[PDB]
Amino acid sequence: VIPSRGAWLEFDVDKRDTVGVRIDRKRRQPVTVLLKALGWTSEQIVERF
DNA sequence: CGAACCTGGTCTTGACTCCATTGCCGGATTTGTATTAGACTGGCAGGGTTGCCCCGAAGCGGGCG
Repeated sequence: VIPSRGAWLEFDVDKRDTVGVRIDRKRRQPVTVLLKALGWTSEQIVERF
């Protein structure tokens, strides 16, 4: 998700199935980190995904 | 036949000129330092891009005392 004048973010898929959410080129932290960081609960994560 | 001469220099003496060369001296400018009393208290800031390779370091699975 490359913008004009901003920071980057990538949602890869590893050799395993853990979707890596490397933000501003600081690799780790699968998607639930960003989702519950956004305020999403495990119920809504189960519902949409 | 000798003799003046006339003129190359070779050199000196004496007066004159003229400009460096310090030397103060008075002032001009140049450069350095000190001091300003209301109150003020943790940066802006700019980008992330290749490919390939080597190798050294961090961290994690996996057994072991």
